[PDB]
Amino acid sequence: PVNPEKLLVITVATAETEGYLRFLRSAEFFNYTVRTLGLGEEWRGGDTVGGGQKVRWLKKEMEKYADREDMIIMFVDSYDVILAGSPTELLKKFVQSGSRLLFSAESFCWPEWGLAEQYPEVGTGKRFLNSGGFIGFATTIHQIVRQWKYKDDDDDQLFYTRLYLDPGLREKLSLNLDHKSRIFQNLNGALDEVVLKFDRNRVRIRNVAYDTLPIVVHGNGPTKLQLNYLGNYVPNGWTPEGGCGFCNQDRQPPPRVFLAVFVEQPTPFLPRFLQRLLLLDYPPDRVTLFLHNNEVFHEPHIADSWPQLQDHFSAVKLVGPEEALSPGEARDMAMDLCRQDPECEFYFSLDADAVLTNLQTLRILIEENRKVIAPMLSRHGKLWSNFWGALSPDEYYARSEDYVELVQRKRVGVWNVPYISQAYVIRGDTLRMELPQRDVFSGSDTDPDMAFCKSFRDKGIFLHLSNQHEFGRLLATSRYDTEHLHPDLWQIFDNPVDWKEQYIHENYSRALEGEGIVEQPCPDVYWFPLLSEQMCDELVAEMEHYGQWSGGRHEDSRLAGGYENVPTVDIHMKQVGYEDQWLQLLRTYVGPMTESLFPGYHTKARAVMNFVVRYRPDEQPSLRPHHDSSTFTLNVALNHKGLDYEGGGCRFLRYDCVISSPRKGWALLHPGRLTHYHEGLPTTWGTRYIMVSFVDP
Amino acid sequence: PVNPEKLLVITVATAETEGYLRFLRSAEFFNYTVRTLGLGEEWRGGDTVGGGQKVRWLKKEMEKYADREDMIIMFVDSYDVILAGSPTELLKKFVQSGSRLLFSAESFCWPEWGLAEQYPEVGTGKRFLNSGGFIGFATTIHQIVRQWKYKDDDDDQLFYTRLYLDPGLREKLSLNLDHKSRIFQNLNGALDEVVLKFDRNRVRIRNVAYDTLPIVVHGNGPTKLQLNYLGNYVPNGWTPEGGCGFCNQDRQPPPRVFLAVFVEQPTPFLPRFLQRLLLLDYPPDRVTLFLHNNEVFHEPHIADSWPQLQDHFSAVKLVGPEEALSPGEARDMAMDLCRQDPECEFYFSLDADAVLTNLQTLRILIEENRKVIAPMLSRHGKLWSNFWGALSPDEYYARSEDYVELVQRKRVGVWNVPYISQAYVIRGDTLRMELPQRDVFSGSDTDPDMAFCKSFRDKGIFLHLSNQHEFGRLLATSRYDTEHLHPDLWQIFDNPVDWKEQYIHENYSRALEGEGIVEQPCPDVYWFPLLSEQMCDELVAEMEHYGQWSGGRHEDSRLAGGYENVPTVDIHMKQVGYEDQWLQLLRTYVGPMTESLFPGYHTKARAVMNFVVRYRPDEQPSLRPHHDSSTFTLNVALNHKGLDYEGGGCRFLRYDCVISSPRKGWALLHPGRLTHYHEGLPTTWGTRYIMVSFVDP
Ligand SMILES: O=C(O)[C@H]1O[C@H](OP(=O)(O)OP(=O)(O)OC[C@H]2O[C@@H](n3ccc(=O)[nH]c3=O)[C@H](O)[C@@H]2O)[C@H](O)[C@@H](O)[C@@H]1O
Ligand SMILES: O=C(O)[C@H]1O[C@H](OP(=O)(O)OP(=O)(O)OC[C@H]2O[C@@H](n3ccc(=O)[nH]c3=O)[C@H](O)[C@@H]2O)[C@H](O)[C@@H](O)[C@@H]1O
Ligand SMILES: *[C@@H]1O[C@H](CO)[C@@H](O[C@@H]2O[C@H](CO)[C@@H](O)[C@H](O)[C@H]2NC(C)=O)[C@H](O)[C@H]1NC(C)=O
Ligand SMILES: *[C@@H]1O[C@H](CO)[C@@H](O[C@@H]2O[C@H](CO)[C@@H](O)[C@H](O)[C@H]2NC(C)=O)[C@H](O)[C@H]1NC(C)=O
Ligand SMILES: *[C@@H]1O[C@H](CO)[C@@H](O)[C@H](O)[C@H]1NC(C)=O
Ligand SMILES: *[C@@H]1O[C@H](CO)[C@@H](O)[C@H](O)[C@H]1NC(C)=O
Ligand SMILES: O=C(O)CCC(=O)C(=O)O
Ligand SMILES: O=C(O)CCC(=O)C(=O)O
Ligand SMILES: [Fe+2]
Ligand SMILES: [Fe+2]
Ligand SMILES: [Fe+2]
Ligand SMILES: [Fe+2]
Ligand SMILES: [Mn+2]
Ligand SMILES: [Mn+2]
Repeated sequence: PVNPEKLLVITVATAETEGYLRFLRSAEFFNYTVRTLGLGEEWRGGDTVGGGQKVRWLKKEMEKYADREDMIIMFVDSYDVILAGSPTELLKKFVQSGSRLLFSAESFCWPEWGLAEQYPEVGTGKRFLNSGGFIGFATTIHQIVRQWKYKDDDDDQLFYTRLYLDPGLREKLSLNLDHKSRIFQNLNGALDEVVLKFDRNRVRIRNVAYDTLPIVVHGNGPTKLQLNYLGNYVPNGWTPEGGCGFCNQDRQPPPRVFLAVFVEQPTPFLPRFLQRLLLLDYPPDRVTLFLHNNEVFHEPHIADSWPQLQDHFSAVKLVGPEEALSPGEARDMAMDLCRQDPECEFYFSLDADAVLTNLQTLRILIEENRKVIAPMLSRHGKLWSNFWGALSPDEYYARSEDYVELVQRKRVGVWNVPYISQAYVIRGDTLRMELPQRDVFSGSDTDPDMAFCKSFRDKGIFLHLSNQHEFGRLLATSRYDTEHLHPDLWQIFDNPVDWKEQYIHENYSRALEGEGIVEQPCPDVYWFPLLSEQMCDELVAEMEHYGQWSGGRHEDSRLAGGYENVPTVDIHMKQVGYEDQWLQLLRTYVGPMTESLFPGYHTKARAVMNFVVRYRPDEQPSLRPHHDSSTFTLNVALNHKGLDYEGGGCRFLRYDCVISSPRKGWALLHPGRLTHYHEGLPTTWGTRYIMVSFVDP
Repeated sequence: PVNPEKLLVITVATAETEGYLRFLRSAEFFNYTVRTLGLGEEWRGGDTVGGGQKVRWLKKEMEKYADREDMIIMFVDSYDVILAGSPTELLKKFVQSGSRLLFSAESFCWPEWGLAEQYPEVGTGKRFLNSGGFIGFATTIHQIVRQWKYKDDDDDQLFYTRLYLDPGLREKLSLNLDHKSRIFQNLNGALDEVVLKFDRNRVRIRNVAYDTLPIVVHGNGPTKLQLNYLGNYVPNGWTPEGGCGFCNQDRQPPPRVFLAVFVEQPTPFLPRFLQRLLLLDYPPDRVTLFLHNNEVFHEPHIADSWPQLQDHFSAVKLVGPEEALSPGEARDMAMDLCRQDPECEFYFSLDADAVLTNLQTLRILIEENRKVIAPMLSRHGKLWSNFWGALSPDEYYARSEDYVELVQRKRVGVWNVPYISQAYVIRGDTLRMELPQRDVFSGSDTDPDMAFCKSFRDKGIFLHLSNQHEFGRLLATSRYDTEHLHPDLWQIFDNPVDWKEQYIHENYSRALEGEGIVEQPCPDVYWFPLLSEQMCDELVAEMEHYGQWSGGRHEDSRLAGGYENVPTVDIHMKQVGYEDQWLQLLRTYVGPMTESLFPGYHTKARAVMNFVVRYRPDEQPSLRPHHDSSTFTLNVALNHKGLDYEGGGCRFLRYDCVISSPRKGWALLHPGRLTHYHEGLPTTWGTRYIMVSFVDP
């Protein structure tokens, strides 16, 4: 057994990039000893073929070990390598190979492809050398690297390849290749061969082609993204029993922050979004607000909330549609405002379609101490989120092996992902020292959101995505219909969660769960809060905006004294185009309320007659006794008694019972036939509005 | 002015028949003085041409007045004559004629038709002599009748005709004819010329051909029936202000009576008829009962009631179908039983289709002191009655000028009519002394009821019909369906009044009119008496007689917990063929009850689901919670709790209210949808029956 203390891992790194730090963490996890060559100096090794500087530094380092037969040295890259197994296991596998210097093997011959015939034949394994990782005795390695006498821009790979292809040297020093990836696993050309092998508190990779458990995972060539993926788990990235291994899990001045808000398309519930900005649990005197609105549709919305935002934050800036900025130039300008302000410690980009339910998001993200991190936001009950887990070869969306697991929060942690959007927090120093260019989001025909992620990947920055907590959701903005007086009224299908929070009474849900909010003012007439004040005001407004009320000749489905049809001044939902929306409200909220209050009854909230009635002393103030063409009737007040009108009660003749004082939010549920002959009392002043549905006719 | 004391009216009469008495009443009304020739002796004047005995008696009477120029004598028939005007008016018209002996005129020449050319020409009046009525001076009349020297069977008319046709005698004695019916009105040949002229307290006839008001109405020849008609009014028969002038209007042992009951066809509600016989307000020890039943269908009905009838009356006799009697032979035998029993003072015939609502009928009729009298009975709300007012020439039904007035009781009194049926009271002495033949109803191919009336008309007996009171009604027996276990159950259409009295609860009507019989045991569940005990027992019985109850696979229109269809063991009205009948009950009795209890609601009692449920511990004892496919539900108990079954209540879950003890007559009205989730509690012993209708589905 070779003493693990005789093993030394040597690697090259000119800076402490996240990839290098990721490498060290994996090495520290297995208690490896690591010598890092070239931390101070800068990389003259080029971009293409190169890395000759690697050999020069190694040749110098080796001279102090030139006679150490007792020393085993392993050389590996650091930016694109993670370790997966112990020094003890690594040394056992090395001795098993009977080699004195074992290079990693790969599927391709590079750079000179024609040398492929000088290589020995290998039945089913990888055939060619890869200088990304080799291991051998110090004496043997010294005899190899000693022969370096070339430029820093020359090909380190070709240097080793030429030595290995020397048949006499190959067998005199007994050099070998790890054909079946027992120790070194190069990913390029082998993606379909590699899968994660999980354990309780550590994760490995398994090669299913050769049924081996490699030690060194090298994401060489165009496999940086796959290595990022594997590196979220291997070795202690994320474990079934330990969870994430580098994030917070369990949560005196906070840093100054530049908050940038982007309205790049017509967005539902923007007033609610702007209102929510005042509620983020981050001291606003430490926040600077930049808001780009591109939509003339939203100029009134922004204008209404701007005085509150200016009072709230320490500094504010609006760039409206009159400036003719594209999304790419707007996001460039916002990010560059933080870059050029040394007091900007963090940059927080937030799009209008991002709904943050966790007011602590900025804190949580800032405390995770990453260069770039984004909270995971999902469309309600669907898989689409604000991140991608994988990329198609030509940089389109692809589903990663673990995407659904992350979106469904079956695995939670902070993940290295190739694409993030809609919300993210960027270290200010990173903008200053690593991405100093202005053209982050633009300068190409590429989409701005993709150009942003590409810009950071090209610099080797990690794009982190936290689903460690519930952060929020994403609004559906696809086909938002803007041609209404109040478009958010028509949003009950696309954004039902947000639609409920805005338009359903706040105490509806607790009234549905009992708690004694529902009342029964008259026998079998139930009274419950249904619509919020905003819904009523907006619904009345949309009716008056149509403005074509009924009158003479109007026929309603009421029954009074045989055939003397009883009319109302009203507008039917069908006329204003809101029928399908109202039926959906009936299905979702009135049905279950009815089935709770009338145990035994079942309904699917069928309604042919849905309409808003107007009562005025000047036209039709009252509604004479009658029955309804309905199994039950929904009677929703839409404005305040006293403030808006006087009188106008609802009277149930057979019970000598009167709803004298209706409530603006509240609905009456009463039977429509046989027992509940009712009349609407006269409206003596003002205007009275109610919403009526003859359901289950 | 001729002194009315010088006027003497002479007539002939061998007996005091009703027609002669009718004549005298009219004469006494105008204070005429009347000499009646030949009361003691018998009529040798024949049947054909005759009446010579009339002249012989007049010739003798005249000899004492042969020289009385101061005396005016009028000779008229008596059996077929009524007087219509005063002696004073009669004498004024006689003197106006300038005649010394004025004969009545008529349209026909009789007997010798060929003499028609010897008569003078008359422009528009009647041309020929009629010996039924003449008036003249006693001296002139004496000179005419003095010449009689012929047989008692010779033609009185030809004797006068021959004298009148003597041109010398005609103008020497100045004989004349009442061409234009100023005094004498002969009806034969002039029916269309004669109408009634009404006054406040007397009635006349007017001749519309000559616009005259005749004094003497002579129903000569085949006009006896028209004279009977006119004689009901003229002169004080019936008046607009005085009413009838010979009947009672205002009502120690009563006479012994033979009561004869006839069941000659299958008759509805015969058990009720037989029961009613015990209730006639006439002391039963004075009544003898004869009952002819021709229907084997009614033998059980007769048998059930016979012990009560035998105990009730002083003597009873049944002649059943085993005797093979026709209606004519049965009615002959019954009437002949009274004829041959001198203790039978009155004969009362009553058919099974005659319903006597006035228990005092026998008394009322007996106190009217007629030879034959019948109470007026009508089919409910129709014109058909138990009498005819007129006859077609070949003796079929015809509508008299005043028929509808009588049936509608616009004129009330005791009327001389040509045809009566179904109920009548006959003086026993009339059967003995005037109709002693056995063959009253039979002996011809004529219908028995017509042969009976013909038999009395041929003897000059009057058939009287009293509508002075409400007496009763006539059952519709036309197409009585006998092929049921209880045929009277299917009689709700033909005999709705009698059907209600038998099958609707006795207190239904008073519950409909308020009075606080209706109850409301649970909220909006109304409880009222609907069906009588007999209806329930007969309805259950008809169901079990069908005997094919539902079970597995049976599907009912109930709603419970979505789609888990709730069955009952039941029979639908459609299966036993009683649907149309039950819907009629719903329309007539459940509809108005529902509209009274739910003010505002209107219904026409539509019901697709009508069925009787059976509950037993051995098959289906209960009915789980559910709603009904109905606007409201009718739940009628059909038998007694305790006596017939145990347990089995009706429970309304949302109200925590239980109908623990239903009532056999009574119905529950409750809403079928939304509010009244109900379950039928288990039946622990016996059998429980209910009747259910899902009305207005
Ligand atoms: O850039 C290169 O020199 C190599 O990039 C690729 O091979 P790959 O394994 O994907 O390259 P990296 O692993 O990403 O970089 C080589 C090593 O040089 C070090 N390095 C690189 C870049 C740098 O700025 N500073 C620095 O220290 C890192 O240890 C890095 O791992 C090509 O296959 C080689 O032709 C080329 O020699
Ligand atoms: O039976 C008749 O002797 C007459 O009947 C008919 O004429 P009509 O006026 O209809 O006869 P009636 O008026 O019904 O009878 C003639 C009178 O004789 C008297 N009479 C008749 C029948 C009788 O039984 N007893 C009796 O006194 C009555 O006063 C009776 O009015 C015929 O036209 C005559 O041919 C016939 O002379
Ligand atoms: C929802 O329910 C809450 C609690 O029942 C209501 O809260 C109260 O509002 C009234 C008047 O607005 C105050 O007098 C109470 O002091 C409040 N109580 C609490 C605990 O806040 C609330 O008003 C209801 N929502 C609506 C829209 O009516
Ligand atoms: C119809 O109503 C009458 C009066 O309300 C009921 O008469 C009574 O019957 C009960 C028991 O049968 C007796 O205790 C009372 O003394 C009766 N009162 C009178 C005034 O007769 C009668 O029972 C009802 N009809 C039915 C079928 O129930
Ligand atoms: C690493 O070394 C420390 C002692 O320095 C030891 O406590 C720890 O268990 C080692 N970990 C592994 C994974 O060998
Ligand atoms: C008939 O005579 C009596 C007197 O005897 C007289 O009182 C009555 O008014 C008279 N009636 C008529 C109708 O002339
Ligand atoms: O409460 C009212 O004003 C009458 C409403 C009503 O009953 C109806 O819309 O038919
Ligand atoms: O009262 C009962 O027995 C249940 C009757 C009922 O509800 C039904 O027939 O549907
Ligand atoms: Fe309407
Ligand atoms: Fe209504
Ligand atoms: Fe049924
Ligand atoms: Fe039911
Ligand atoms: Mn590498
Ligand atoms: Mn006559």
